[PDB]
Amino acid sequence: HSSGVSTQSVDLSQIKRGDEIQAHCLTPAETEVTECAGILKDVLSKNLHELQGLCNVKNKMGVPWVSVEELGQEIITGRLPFPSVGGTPVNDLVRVLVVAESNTPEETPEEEFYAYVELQTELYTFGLSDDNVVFTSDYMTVWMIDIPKSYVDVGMLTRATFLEQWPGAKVTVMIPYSSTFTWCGELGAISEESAPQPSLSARSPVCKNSARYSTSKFCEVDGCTAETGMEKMSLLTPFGGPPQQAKMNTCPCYYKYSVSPLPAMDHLILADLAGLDSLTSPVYVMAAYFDSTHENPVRPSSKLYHCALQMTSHDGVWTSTSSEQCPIRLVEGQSQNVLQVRVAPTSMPNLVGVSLMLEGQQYRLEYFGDH
Amino acid sequence: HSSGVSTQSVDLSQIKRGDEIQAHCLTPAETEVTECAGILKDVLSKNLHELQGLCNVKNKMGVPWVSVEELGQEIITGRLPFPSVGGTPVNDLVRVLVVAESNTPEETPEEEFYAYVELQTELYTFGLSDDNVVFTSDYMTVWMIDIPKSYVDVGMLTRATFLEQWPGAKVTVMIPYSSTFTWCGELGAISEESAPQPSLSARSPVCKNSARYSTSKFCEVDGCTAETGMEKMSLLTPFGGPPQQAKMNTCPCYYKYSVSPLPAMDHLILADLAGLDSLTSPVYVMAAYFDSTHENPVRPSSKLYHCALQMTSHDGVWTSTSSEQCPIRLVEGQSQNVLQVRVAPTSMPNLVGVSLMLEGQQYRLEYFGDH
Repeated sequence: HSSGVSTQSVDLSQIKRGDEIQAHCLTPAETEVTECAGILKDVLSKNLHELQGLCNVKNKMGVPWVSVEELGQEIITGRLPFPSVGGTPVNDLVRVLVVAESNTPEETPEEEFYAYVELQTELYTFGLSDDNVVFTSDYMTVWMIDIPKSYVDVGMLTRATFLEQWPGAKVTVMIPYSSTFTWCGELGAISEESAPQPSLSARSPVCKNSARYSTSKFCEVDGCTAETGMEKMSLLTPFGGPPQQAKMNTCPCYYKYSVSPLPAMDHLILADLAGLDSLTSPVYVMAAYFDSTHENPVRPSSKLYHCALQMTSHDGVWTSTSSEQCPIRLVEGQSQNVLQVRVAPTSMPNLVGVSLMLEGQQYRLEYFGDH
Repeated sequence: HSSGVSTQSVDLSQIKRGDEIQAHCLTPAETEVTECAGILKDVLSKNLHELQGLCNVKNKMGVPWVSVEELGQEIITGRLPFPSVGGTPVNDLVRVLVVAESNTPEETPEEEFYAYVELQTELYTFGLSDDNVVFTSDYMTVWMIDIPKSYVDVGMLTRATFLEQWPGAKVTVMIPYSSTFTWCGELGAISEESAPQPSLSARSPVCKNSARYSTSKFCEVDGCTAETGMEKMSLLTPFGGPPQQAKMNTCPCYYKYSVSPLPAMDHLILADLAGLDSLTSPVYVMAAYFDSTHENPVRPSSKLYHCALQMTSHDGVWTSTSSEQCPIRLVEGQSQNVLQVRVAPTSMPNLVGVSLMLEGQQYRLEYFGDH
């Protein structure tokens, strides 16, 4: 309804000029709205909802209208459950596409569809203005902007200002984390008398107190020994949550921190998903990691990478996309009903986190921080 | 002693090859230790502690040895009270010099002086390896590395691993904030039994709950009126602190955030310091601010600027260096015993923070973040 998590396969072959949209509208290329605005003018004049096909994952919340009668404003604000850490504070940008739309009122309104969207971070507020517009129609406005990746993360508020509580109003922030993966955070306006309807999305700091894992000193008690197979799983899925159950493994925290020698293994299970037999849309798993390959020790590069693997159900059998740079693998567990996230113990030191995205649920596992 | 804050004037004239040091060891340039090591090999062999002369401010804490018997290590860690916000993802790099050292014993020890220093930030840990060495002696190693300024801020942990609890062991991180200001954070190892001894360095969120300064509705109850001079001072210096009392003004927060109009003022006082008569070293005040010259809407690059002013006393006459772009100004109060930090109302919107550093006291004032 007015909240949830949905997934889908994205084939730019079908999407009209999809390759171009992804390259000039969802990638920091031309610093002018011109190129992208050209591609959308043509494409969106044919299919107004074309962009939705570029969202591998859609995560939405129902947010109540907030009437600021004093200023005649109707506002919808919400903190998106960003799926993975944005990135290190380096000079690397993400091109975000913002879309504001609504249904066309039965009775022709007096007010024009004016909308202003802003993304604020403690230190700076990024405003989507006319100079950011790349497409505009009666009830849909699309803005484009480049923001340092580190800012697109928990801590960024999205505020949409309108002059009317337009029916079916929604604001979507299209966030590409990779060349082949775009995550769409959506704020769906709901009655101002309703309570917020957040999606089932969670953020879990797996290695809380990254000092306890500094040594093999506690392995035994935390159940992280060659005997336990280094598997101390805990349930992610809440109680009244969908049937599919996800679980995270704490032991990988040792292979990332532990200075003391540790048991060697072919692979580690970062997390697993059960219920694959009932899913109908692809499952997405995205990692955030640093690239081992050392470079200039004097001027170290600290760019955070993101790669998203996609497990799909073809004719009933679940198959995953594979990558060489991507430190994680998606393989089924004992049966088909179970999916596992794997990684070579040798990658943990450089792994920042993995995020699980599937119908009705999103889990952001972090192997850093203490909260 | 084991902790404290000290200040001093810096003249690259009195420092043997200071200009070359600053231009090659404290400025991102050649990405190879070669050029800097050459200078230090010559200069430091003559005066092992020459670098200390480049520190305009030195802030040190006493930190307890922490035994890692398991690995046969002796470690000291500490969260340096970085004086100001380091930068945004859009800032460039800063070339940092890290110094590890100890007293030279009269009796030759079994093992050689060994130290491994790393700077871990929230996500990435920068390790100072042999490839970062620019100078080495029996009991002192100096490393150099370029790091985006954004990382250099509270939340950067300094860890130094030794193999013995060497007497007089200390680690120093030299941080250039401008071409004429360098701040040195020091960790002095103390008894394994002792509690850490941080210096009197605070970080104060002047505008806690920045939204409350959104309009002028409450200016009057809040005690911020043109009639009262827009002054609402709160003591920064703690009860058992040095005689020189420092205070911060909250009223400037309105001028930074208020959407409502505010009374025109010739200037605003951000902070003041009493007791200049008893001071024996210069007083430094550094501002962090944004350039008030708009730019590309499609890619709003928010680059942070730093400018440090110096107030000194020459034969009973306190004079201050004046600066251009520097939005702040240092002037005396009613008496020469008081120093005030002034700013034009117009600059508040772009003012991120101002840091007061003097003998025994350092106050980092932040005009953003309710924390």
